[PDB]
Amino acid sequence: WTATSGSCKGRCFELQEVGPPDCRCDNLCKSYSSCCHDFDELCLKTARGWECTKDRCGEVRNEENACHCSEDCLSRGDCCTNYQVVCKGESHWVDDDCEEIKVPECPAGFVRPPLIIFSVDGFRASYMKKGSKVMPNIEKLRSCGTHAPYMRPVYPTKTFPNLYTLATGLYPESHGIVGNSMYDPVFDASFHLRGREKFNHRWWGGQPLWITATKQGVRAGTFFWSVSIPHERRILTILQWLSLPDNERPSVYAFYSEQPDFSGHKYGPFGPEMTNPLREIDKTVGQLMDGLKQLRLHRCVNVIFVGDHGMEDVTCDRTEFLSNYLTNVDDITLVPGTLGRIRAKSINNSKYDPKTIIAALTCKKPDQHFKPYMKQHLPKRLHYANNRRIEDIHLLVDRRWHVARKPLDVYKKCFFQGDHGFDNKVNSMQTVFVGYGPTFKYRTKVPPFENIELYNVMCDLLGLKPAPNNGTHGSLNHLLRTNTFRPTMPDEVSRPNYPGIMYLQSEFDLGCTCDDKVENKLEELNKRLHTKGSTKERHLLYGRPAVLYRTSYDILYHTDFESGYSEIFLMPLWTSYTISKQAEVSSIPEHLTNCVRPDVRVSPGFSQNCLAYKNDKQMSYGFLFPPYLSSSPEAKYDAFLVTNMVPMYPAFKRVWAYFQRVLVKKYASERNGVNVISGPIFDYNYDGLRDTEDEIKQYVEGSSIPVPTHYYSIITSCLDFTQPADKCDGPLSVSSFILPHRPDNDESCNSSEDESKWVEELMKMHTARVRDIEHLTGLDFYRKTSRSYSEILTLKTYLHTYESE
Ligand SMILES: *[C@@H]1O[C@H](CO)[C@@H](O[C@@H]2O[C@H](CO)[C@@H](O[C@@H]3O[C@H](CO[C@H]4O[C@H](CO)[C@@H](O)[C@H](O[C@H]5O[C@H](CO)[C@@H](O)[C@H](O)[C@@H]5O[C@H]5O[C@H](CO)[C@@H](O)[C@H](O)[C@@H]5O)[C@@H]4O)[C@@H](O)[C@H](O[C@H]4O[C@H](CO)[C@@H](O)[C@H](O)[C@@H]4O[C@H]4O[C@H](CO)[C@@H](O)[C@H](O)[C@@H]4O)[C@@H]3O)[C@H](O)[C@H]2NC(C)=O)[C@H](O)[C@H]1NC(C)=O
Ligand SMILES: Cc1nnn(Cc2cc(C(F)(F)F)ccc2CCC(=O)N(C)CCOc2ccc(S(N)(=O)=O)cc2)n1
Ligand SMILES: [Ca+2]
Ligand SMILES: [Ca+2]
Ligand SMILES: [K+]
Ligand code: NA
Ligand SMILES: [Zn+2]
Repeated sequence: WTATSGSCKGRCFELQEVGPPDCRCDNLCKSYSSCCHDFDELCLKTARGWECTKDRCGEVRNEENACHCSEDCLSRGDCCTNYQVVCKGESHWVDDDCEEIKVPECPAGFVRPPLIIFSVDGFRASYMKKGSKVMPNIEKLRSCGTHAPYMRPVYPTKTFPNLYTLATGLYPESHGIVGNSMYDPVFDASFHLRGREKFNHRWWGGQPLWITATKQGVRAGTFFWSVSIPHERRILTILQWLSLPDNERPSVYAFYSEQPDFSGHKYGPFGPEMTNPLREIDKTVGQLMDGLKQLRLHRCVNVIFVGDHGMEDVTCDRTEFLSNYLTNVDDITLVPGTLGRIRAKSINNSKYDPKTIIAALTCKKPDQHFKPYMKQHLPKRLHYANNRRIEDIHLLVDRRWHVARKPLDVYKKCFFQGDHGFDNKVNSMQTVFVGYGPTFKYRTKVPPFENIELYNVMCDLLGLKPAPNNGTHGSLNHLLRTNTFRPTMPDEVSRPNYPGIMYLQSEFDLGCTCDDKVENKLEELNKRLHTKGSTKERHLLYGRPAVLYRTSYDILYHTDFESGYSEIFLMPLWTSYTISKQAEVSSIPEHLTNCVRPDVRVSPGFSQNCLAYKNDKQMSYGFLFPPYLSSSPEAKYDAFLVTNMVPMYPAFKRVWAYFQRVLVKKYASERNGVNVISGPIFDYNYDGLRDTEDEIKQYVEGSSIPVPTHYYSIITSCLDFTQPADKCDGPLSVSSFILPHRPDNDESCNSSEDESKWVEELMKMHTARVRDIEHLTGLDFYRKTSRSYSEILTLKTYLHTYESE
């Protein structure tokens, strides 16, 4: 109930929300159906429109007008935005040459440069170039400020998850807004774009920027705008708030536009109808900037122009229907569209079985345009599993397609030509970032980056301490002139043991065999030196990774590779090796096919055994340092040490062997050598974080050998590929992966073919950031380079996406 009898006189767009039943005058009152009776009259004036004209200049103030052109308007803070242009001979901001903003030029009483976030829904990255001719204000922001060629959204590439990620620095699985539509089984409550349940605070986790600000003494504008408030009024409101007394005036503001998304759904991303929405947005930017210039704030305020996600061509005819795959389609609930999420229609149906649903949706039609996953099997880069609002069964939909339950769902709702939501590496989903102001750099292009990083930067811009988030603070320091955040590397928690030869061969009863009994002071000293670390400089190029948790592990050195061997998990945490451009691939010799050798530096008690693999009919093994890339026949024996062995399902060995035998040499050839760090990952609870020993759900049968959920590799070389990876003077180049350790290749519909036709495609799907691997392992890489730490942080957040431009 609302007592709409109260009044908005002197309260229009008040910043403090009043409580029911008292009536509201804030920028969301329309959305709650709670505005006072005179809100439209007082707060949504439209008379005479939004622009001064020559005949209005110096007029007698009429308080009815939407904006003013009277002499007093500048002191009142309520001129139309083009007042000084029309009435005082000034230029539009867009017509002024850009001039570097080396220091804030702020009026007296300003404690810090304000931040204005100008957010645009559905603004596809390529609009910045494709639309540049009709967007002059935006193009001036872009060219004169700091810009990225694109900014990567979060998955799913929907509006609410992305805007809340921008605001919090959190993945959707952590902030809780995992879709525009959601069911929470604990609450037994549904969230929708339309309706009142979304207003309940229990949905919204983490701490958004406006709360972070307020908690730390920095006043914020209200970020949200009811749809019926025209854009011109949103801009005038912001400019009026900026004219508040010092003690009342906010330091951070947002503008939101529902365009170009609204038209893009109707017309497709490049429909000829899209030019006009782009022009209108540019006009709005121009109003803001002219308005700021009038207030002498255009060289004081930091402006961020940012989007939530892009827009793809999608039409009704490109719809897959689950009714063409499932016998039982009435027994499921589907969240449909550009992603699918499936759960049981009834929790009382004991015949519901996810395994049967997954199998019925797997590789059934030759051109099938979606792929089913249990959520824990989704690419780790999506960070889309650790929330009870995310259904166990997920459908990843191909770009340009939809999934629906039945045909009647699609003609009882054609119309639309655009949509979004797909995998966040898809080029059409990419969006925009421009920063302009005293704190941003001048005429600077920065590489693409993820929207999860911006919360930290916005905090930097306002002098706030960020709440805990998924950004990597410092990785965006290169966007900033000042206010950089200078982190220190984390302290190493566990120091390594460096074992020597401590065990005789006969102390081992592992059930392993090897034909290695064939035998010199020249060369014996030389191999002892290899075991003491004499080649380590060649193979450990960026220092040893640091272990950031308490554990017991050994550094093991070899001619061709170095490893950090966990006594607790009975395998390496990491294995590091360098392959030059000139390296040769060789075979596993016949006489070594089933060779596994005890490691006399490591106790039988802290070793794997071959008998467990013999007895586990489902599980085989592979090697972290590949025997195919040994430097010599004698060095190859090291690759068959029990301390280099890891548990691998036969189906996965197909993938791993092809990576090791073919792809590593290919990358070394293409990149002028590579350094490879490979290892296991354990994430049985799919939280993106390293499992403890007591979280492990599967072991090699009858043993204490844990089974990894994933295998990673980090592949590093010189950005300047004219220098070899082992003699690189400058910036680095990286690509990495986190491959799911699955007992089948059902993910890959073409896996019956030669690995040349499917393995690399699998690997591209499971591309990762070094930072993702850090979270999953508790390791900290690149500790010893010649590079700036912030540069290394940028490198750790890089994602190799495999998309063209
Ligand atoms: C991305 O960045 C984020 C932010 O840094 C990372 O998320 C953090 O990860 C930590 C570990 O997973 C986690 O720490 C836990 O906090 C628990 C207290 O949590 C509440 O308070 C905080 C602070 O205000 C708040 O932020 C939390 O918010 C979550 O929950 C609400 C719902 O109430 C949601 O609205 C909100 O969206 C958010 O949900 C998300 O996180 C939760 C987990 O907290 C998930 O379950 C959701 O799916 C969703 O992803 C909370 O309101 C604290 O109780 C935990 O302590 C247990 O574990 C420690 C281990 O040190 C153990 O010693 C303790 O004994 C304790 O165990 C006991 O409880 C167990 C479970 O009931 C039980 O099994 C035991 O037997 C014990 O009784 C823990 O410290 C931190 O909360 C989140 N924060 C956020 C914002 O998500 C994220 O990891 C990063 N991602 C990556 C990939 O790097
Ligand atoms: C989602 C989301 N997450 N964070 N924001 C705010 C925001 C952030 C940012 C960021 F700076 F981060 F880029 C920019 C702009 C906004 C405002 C968006 C807005 O104005 N829209 C989308 C129309 C009304 O939307 C409502 C949504 C919920 C309620 S609620 N909570 O009352 O149910 C009301 C209105 N929106
Ligand atoms: Ca959107
Ligand atoms: Ca985990
Ligand atoms: K076996
Ligand atoms: Na297959
Ligand atoms: Zn949309």
